[PDB]
Amino acid sequence: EVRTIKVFTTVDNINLHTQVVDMSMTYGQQFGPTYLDGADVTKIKPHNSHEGKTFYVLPNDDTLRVEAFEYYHTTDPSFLGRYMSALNHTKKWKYPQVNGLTSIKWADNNCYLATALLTLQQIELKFNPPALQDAYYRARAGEAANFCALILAYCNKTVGELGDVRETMSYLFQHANLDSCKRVLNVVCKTCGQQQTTLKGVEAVMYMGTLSYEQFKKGVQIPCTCGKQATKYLVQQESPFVMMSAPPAQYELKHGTFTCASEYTGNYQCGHYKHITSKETLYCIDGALLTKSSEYKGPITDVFYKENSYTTTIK
Ligand SMILES: O=C(N/N=C/c1ccc[nH]1)c1cc(O)c(O)c(O)c1
Ligand SMILES: [Cl-]
Ligand SMILES: [Zn+2]
Repeated sequence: EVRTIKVFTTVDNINLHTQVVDMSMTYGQQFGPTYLDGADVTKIKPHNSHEGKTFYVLPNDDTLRVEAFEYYHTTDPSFLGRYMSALNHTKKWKYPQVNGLTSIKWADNNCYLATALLTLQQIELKFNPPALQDAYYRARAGEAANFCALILAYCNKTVGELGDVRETMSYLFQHANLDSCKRVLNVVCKTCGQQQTTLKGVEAVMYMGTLSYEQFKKGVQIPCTCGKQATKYLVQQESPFVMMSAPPAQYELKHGTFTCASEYTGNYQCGHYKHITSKETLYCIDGALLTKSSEYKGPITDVFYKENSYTTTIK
């Protein structure tokens, strides 16, 4: 007896492609690598309950290649497999609402993702790939599994791998529309004079070296090619936020002077992030956990600030 069922294949879970599969052969023998809501069914034969269901496959014809690129803005051949592998885990995570924001219950070293997700919900940012647009909308509503799996895939991190928040934000920002963002800096050395530089896009909203936006405006000390220490300060800023990052160090966060921040306790190869948000008071969100305080001091590694347009007064 020959037995078949109808299923649909997809790369973006929107555009469906009708298929007829032989129930005596595995999905892999018929489609190549195949996934059912994240689960790898490549070595599995069709079941009756599969009729009418949607399966992800790899982009193995030109139609799927175009659909995949338009949705994800990547042509990495291993992307869909990494996204599905992550999703099979992230769909089992829990996403509690904590102080009005979608968080993530701790699992699989996902603290860096929780902090990143909580941060995104407090800054003005639009994603460019439809995959991220669609999944971020769902994440804001509380169903963040597909968004978290996409972050992992885009960042080339597997579930359980230790992650860095600054690096993760850099990747997400690279897939965001920051074309309107502009930064002008000036650098003064007593021996070499001045040099002004203009930064755009991701480099216009991120800085590595100090956590304090105010000190960035007053001036920070850096090396120069001659051997002297030069001073760098912010001349002009056009962006809806800025992100200031530094190696973790004890730092005091004062209510009302920042938007949110990331706290890291541990060492290079192992640690834990928490999220601090400045609202009516200071709330510390640690996955599902919530505490509050009027003051905060801790090992801070990233601080986010509101912005619109800033121009210096330094002459
Ligand atoms: O993140 C930064 N660049 N990102 C690059 C990238 C490519 C793909 C993913 N990320 C970055 C670079 C700098 O030179 C900074 O001075 C800085 O603050 C940030
Ligand atoms: Cl978006
Ligand atoms: Zn110099």
